[PDB]
Amino acid sequence: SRTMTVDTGEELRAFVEGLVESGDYKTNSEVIRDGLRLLQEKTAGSKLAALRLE
Amino acid sequence: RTMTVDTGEELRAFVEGLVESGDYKTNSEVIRDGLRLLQEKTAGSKLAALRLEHH
Amino acid sequence: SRTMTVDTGEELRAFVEGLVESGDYKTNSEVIRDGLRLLQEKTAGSKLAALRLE
Amino acid sequence: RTMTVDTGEELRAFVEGLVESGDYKTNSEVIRDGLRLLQEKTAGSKLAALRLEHH
Amino acid sequence: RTMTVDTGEELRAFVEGLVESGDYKTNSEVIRDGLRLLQEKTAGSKLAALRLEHH
Amino acid sequence: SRTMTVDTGEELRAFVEGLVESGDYKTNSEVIRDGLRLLQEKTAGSKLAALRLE
Amino acid sequence: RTMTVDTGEELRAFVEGLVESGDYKTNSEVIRDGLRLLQEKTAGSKLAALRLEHH
Amino acid sequence: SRTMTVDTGEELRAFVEGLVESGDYKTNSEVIRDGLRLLQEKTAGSKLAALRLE
Amino acid sequence: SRTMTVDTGEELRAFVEGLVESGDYKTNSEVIRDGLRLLQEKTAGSKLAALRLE
Amino acid sequence: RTMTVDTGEELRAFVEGLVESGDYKTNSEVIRDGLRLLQEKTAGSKLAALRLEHH
Amino acid sequence: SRTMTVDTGEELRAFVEGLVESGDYKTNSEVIRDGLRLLQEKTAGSKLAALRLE
Amino acid sequence: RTMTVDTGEELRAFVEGLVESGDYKTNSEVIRDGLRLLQEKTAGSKLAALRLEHH
Amino acid sequence: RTMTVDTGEELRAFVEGLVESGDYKTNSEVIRDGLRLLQEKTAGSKLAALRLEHH
Amino acid sequence: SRTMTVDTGEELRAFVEGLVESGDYKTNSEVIRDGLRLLQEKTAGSKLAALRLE
Amino acid sequence: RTMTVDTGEELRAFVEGLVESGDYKTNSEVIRDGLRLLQEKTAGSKLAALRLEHH
Amino acid sequence: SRTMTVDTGEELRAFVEGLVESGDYKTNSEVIRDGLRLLQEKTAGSKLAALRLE
Repeated sequence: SRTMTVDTGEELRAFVEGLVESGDYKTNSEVIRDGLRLLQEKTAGSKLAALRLE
Repeated sequence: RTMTVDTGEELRAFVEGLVESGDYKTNSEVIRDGLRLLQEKTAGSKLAALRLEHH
Repeated sequence: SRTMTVDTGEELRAFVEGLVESGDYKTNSEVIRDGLRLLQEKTAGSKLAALRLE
Repeated sequence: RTMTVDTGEELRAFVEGLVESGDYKTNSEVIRDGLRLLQEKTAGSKLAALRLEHH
Repeated sequence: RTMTVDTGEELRAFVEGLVESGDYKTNSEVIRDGLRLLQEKTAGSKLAALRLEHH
Repeated sequence: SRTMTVDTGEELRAFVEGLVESGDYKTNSEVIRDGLRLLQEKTAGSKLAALRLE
Repeated sequence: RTMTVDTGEELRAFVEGLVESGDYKTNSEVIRDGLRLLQEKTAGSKLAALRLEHH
Repeated sequence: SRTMTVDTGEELRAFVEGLVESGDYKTNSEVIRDGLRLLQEKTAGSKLAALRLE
Repeated sequence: SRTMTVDTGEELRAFVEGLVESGDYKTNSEVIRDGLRLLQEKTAGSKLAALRLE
Repeated sequence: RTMTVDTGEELRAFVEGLVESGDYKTNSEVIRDGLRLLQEKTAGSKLAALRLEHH
Repeated sequence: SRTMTVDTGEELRAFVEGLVESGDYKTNSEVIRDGLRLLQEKTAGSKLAALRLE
Repeated sequence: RTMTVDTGEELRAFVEGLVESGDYKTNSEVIRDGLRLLQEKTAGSKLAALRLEHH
Repeated sequence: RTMTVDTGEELRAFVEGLVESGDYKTNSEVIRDGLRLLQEKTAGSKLAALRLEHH
Repeated sequence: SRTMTVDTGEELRAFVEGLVESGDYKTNSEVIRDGLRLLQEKTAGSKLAALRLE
Repeated sequence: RTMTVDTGEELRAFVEGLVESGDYKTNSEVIRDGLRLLQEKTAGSKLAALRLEHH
Repeated sequence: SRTMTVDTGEELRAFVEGLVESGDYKTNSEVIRDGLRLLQEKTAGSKLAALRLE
C-alpha cells in the first residue's frame, strides 16, 4: 500500500508540525519521508561495509 | 497521538524490512528512529544557528 | 504564491524523474524542495560565518 | 524543458532572495544549482553504492 | 523474547528521562536504540575486522 | 530500583549473547549498560550544544 | 553587466563540455558557478580573517 | 577561440574587481580562470568517483 | 583463571571508584574491563594495519 | 594500593599476550595503560562537559 | 615595481611550463602568482593563530 | 635557469616581507617554496588522477 | 635489559612529574609508554610504507 | 641530574636500536627523548583541555 | 649566520637527494625548509599553548 | 661524511637555540635532525602516492 498509521508521540508530532510551519516542508508526510531517507542511508552504509569486507 | 502518513511502496518495504530484521519491534519504532535522526540533524545544522541569531 | 515554473533542461529532468521512480520521493516538487534545502543550508553557513566574525 | 513546481512561499522567498543578491540571474538558475548539489550528494552516497553492487 | 537487566539507579533514571521526554515510547525502545548503536560500533570496529581475517 | 525487564527481540538477544560468548563482557547486563552509555553520551552532546548556543 | 574574458582554448572546451552535459544552460552560468565557488573560498579563508583583524 | 563574453551581474563583477584591486590577481581574466579551475577540480572528482566505482 | 590482582596506585583507584560512584558502572571490575577493551581495540587496529600492508 | 579484578579468561589471555610481546613488563602495567586511556576518554567526553555546566 | 627575476631551476621551470601547456594557465607569471597565494594563505593562517592566542 | 615574472606590487611586498622575516634567504627561495606547494597540490589533486586514467 | 639515557633536566622533571601524579609507577613505565607511542607512530607513518615497497 | 637508567625490555631495545640503525637518529638517547616529547605533547593537550573548560 | 650540524650519513644522503631532484638549490635551503616546518609545528602544538597560559 | 655547515639566518638560529634552551632538545644538531625527519616524512608521502597510483 502507500499509507501508514504510526504512533509518534506528542513531542515528535510537535517537531513535525514545526518543520511544516517553517515552510521548508509541505506535509507531515514529507517530513516523515525525509527522516526515513536519513535512516535508510545510515542502514545502507553499514550493509555496504558488510558486503565489502566479505 | 497517531499520525497517518503517505510513505509510498518502496519506503514501506524498507520499513517492513527493518522490522523483519528484528532490530525494531513496530513500524512506529522505525518512524520514530528516523525522526530522532532528523531532529538531531536539524538542531545541529547551520540554518538553525543562523535562525537563532535573529534575537 | 506557491507555484514556480522553471527551465530545468532535459538531463536534470531525467534526474528528477529518476529519483521519483526510485520511490524515495513522491513528486517532482519534493525533489526540487529537497535540493533547495541543501543550497539553503549551504547559503546559511556562509552567512553565519559572516555574522560571527563580525 | 519546463517544469512547474510547488515551492510554498518560504522557499520561493529564499530563491528570490538569492536572485536579489545578484549571485544568480534567474529563479531557474537557483533551482538548477540546488539540483546539481542533490545529484552530487546522490552519486556520492552509500545508498547509491549499495544499490550498484546488486549487479 | 524478554530479558531482565541490572541497570542500577542512575542509568534507570537516564532511561526514564528519555521516555519522559517523549522521543521514545517504552523503556524497551531506549534499550534497543542503545543496542543498535552498540551493534553498529561493533561491526565497524577494527577488532571485528582483525577477528575476521583469521579465515 | 536496579532491575529492568525489557523486550529485546530474538536477534538483539543473539547479539548480546554473542558479545558475552566472545568474553569481552561478563553478563548480559554489562552489554546493556555499555549500550546505554553510548546513547547517554550521544544524548549529552546534543544537550550540550543546546546549552552552549543559549 | 557583460565582461569579456580570456579563457584560452582548454578552459573554453571545459565550459562548453559542462553546458553540453545539460547541468548548465549557458556558458555564463558556468562562469557564475565558478565565481560563487571562488567567493565562498575567499570569505572562508584564513587570509580574509587575518585581513579583517587590522581594524 | 580564446575570448568569451559573459553575463556576470553587477555584484559578481564587483567581487572580481575587488580581487584585482587587492593585488592578488592581475586581470579580471585571471580571477575567472581561477574560479574555473575550482569548478573543474570539483567536476573531475565526481567523475573520478564514477569511473572508479565502475 | 578469571581473577587478577593488580597494582593500580591510589589515584587510579580513586578514578575507578569515581566511575562506579557515578552509577555508569557497577563494579570496579566493569571499569577495568571497559579500559581493557579500549586498549584491545587500539592494539587490534595497529595489528590490522600490519596484516593489511603485508 | 592493590585491587582484585574479574577479567574472565579471554581478557586475561589478551593481557598476558601483551606482556608476552614485551612492550609491557607486568599485567599491572597493561591495566594502568587501559585506565589511562579510559581517564582520557572520560575527561574529553561530552558527558563530562555537560555534567560540569551544572555549577 | 612589478617584475621579478628568479632562479627557479630546470625542473621547476619544466613544472611551470607543463602547467601552461595544459592550458589551465596562460603565462608563467600566472603559475608563479598562484603558488605565491598558496604560501601567502599558509603564512596568514599561522599569523592568525598567533594574533588569536594573544 | 632564470625566469622573469610579473608579480605586481602587493605580492612583491609579500615576498620581500617573508625574506625580511629571515625564514628565507632570497626572493627566489620564496618563489621555489610556493612552487613546491603548487606541485604537491597538483600531484595530489583529483584532476591529476582523472587525467591519468585515460591510459 | 637496562638502558642508560641522557634525558637532560627538563625531561627528567617531566617524567618525575608524571610518576608523581600517580598514573605511572616507575620512571621506566613512563619511558616505555613513550616508546610505545613512538613505535605506533613509526609503523603508521608514510615513510615506513614507502620503505616497504622496495621489495 | 641528566642521566637515567631505565628497564626497557629486550623488544623495545631492539626497536630503539633499529631506529638508530636506520640513521634517522644518532643515539639511543635521541630516540628516548623523541618518544618523551610525544607523550609530553599528549599530556599537555589533556591538561590544556582541563584549564580551558575551567 | 652559519651553523655546523651532525646529520649522519643517511640524512645527508636524503638532503643531497632533494637538491639533486632540483626542487631545492642548496643543502641550506633544505635545512631551512625543515626548520620552517618545525617552527610551524611548534607554534601550532598544544604544548606551546599550555606553556603560554602560565602568564 | 656526517658533518654539514649550513646558512640558517639569524632568526632561525634563534629558533633552534630556543628549542635547546627549553630542554626538549640537547644540541642544535638534534633540532636540525628533527626538522629533517618532518620534511623526509612529508616527501615520502608524496612519493608513496606516486608509486601507488602507478
